[PDB]
Amino acid sequence: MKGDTKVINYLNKLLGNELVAINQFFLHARMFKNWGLKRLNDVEYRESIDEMKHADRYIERILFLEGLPNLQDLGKLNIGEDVEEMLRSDLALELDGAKNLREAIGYADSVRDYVSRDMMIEILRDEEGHIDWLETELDLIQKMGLQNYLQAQIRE
Amino acid sequence: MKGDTKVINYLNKLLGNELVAINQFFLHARMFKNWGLKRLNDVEYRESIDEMKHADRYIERILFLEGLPNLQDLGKLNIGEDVEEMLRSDLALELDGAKNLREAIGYADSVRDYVSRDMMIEILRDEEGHIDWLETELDLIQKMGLQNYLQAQIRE
Ligand SMILES: [Zn+2]
Ligand SMILES: [Zn+2]
Ligand SMILES: [Zn+2]
Ligand SMILES: [Zn+2]
Ligand SMILES: [Zn+2]
Ligand SMILES: [Zn+2]
Ligand SMILES: [Zn+2]
Ligand SMILES: [Zn+2]
Repeated sequence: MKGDTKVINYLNKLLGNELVAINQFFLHARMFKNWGLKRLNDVEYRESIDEMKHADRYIERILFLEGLPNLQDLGKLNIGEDVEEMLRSDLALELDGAKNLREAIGYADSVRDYVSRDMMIEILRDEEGHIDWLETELDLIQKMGLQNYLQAQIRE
Repeated sequence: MKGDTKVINYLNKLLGNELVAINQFFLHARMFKNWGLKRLNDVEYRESIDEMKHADRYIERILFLEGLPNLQDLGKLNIGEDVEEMLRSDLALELDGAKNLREAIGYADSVRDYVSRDMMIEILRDEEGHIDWLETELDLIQKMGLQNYLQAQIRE
């Protein structure tokens, strides 16, 4: 069906967020693996699967709405140079992405695009879990200090 | 070992090219699948595996050289609105990426970073194959006209 123009615009924006997140995951996972940080690597990998699914859903919805994927400028990634900077950068991305997603959800709801709204609601639930994980690891880094946090990742 | 600063810079640039290409593949493959274009979908998917491997190699080399992945601004993708525009956009990316890669190969060679040079030489061989495919499909589109080309993709 021909979708709402502004919904399709939101979906394109959100798809670009997902792609940026995937890009940043691709680098982080490998950095963590190189440092021996198995648990951080594994969480990054699992969350990347989620983000790919999100991106899949966006493209399918855009195409079903007779729109075409068309990305905004995705910008410069802030990769980070140490584990705290990396996770803090992820948190920044994830908080902005959740803000965008709430805006889109409200808008889709307001114009009776309930299928788009419901899709986005599911994605947001996943993103809130990503945020919770990040915030929790960053709180540990503050409590323990980064070096002590890194040393606690080392497996018996 | 501590690598050459400018080599690491090149590797970062080339990694960003790979990420852009992967992003564009993620969209194109799904567009093609939605249009029923099985053979184009399949080639895009196979080439995306190559690009991911390339990106893997770059990150590993940067890390082995004691550098850190650090991406340039990757910009706005030109997705295209029809199959010719999509493949032409891919060709543009791939030609620029090959130009960058020859520059880096020459530089790495010149400063005796032969391991980096040899890695890039392998990647370039793959990229030249991507270029050949694109150019060949685009020549068919010119010869046949886009619509007749699209109709010839439809399976008996
Ligand atoms: Zn990360
Ligand atoms: Zn996501
Ligand atoms: Zn997320
Ligand atoms: Zn701190
Ligand atoms: Zn393509
Ligand atoms: Zn490549
Ligand atoms: Zn390529
Ligand atoms: Zn033409």
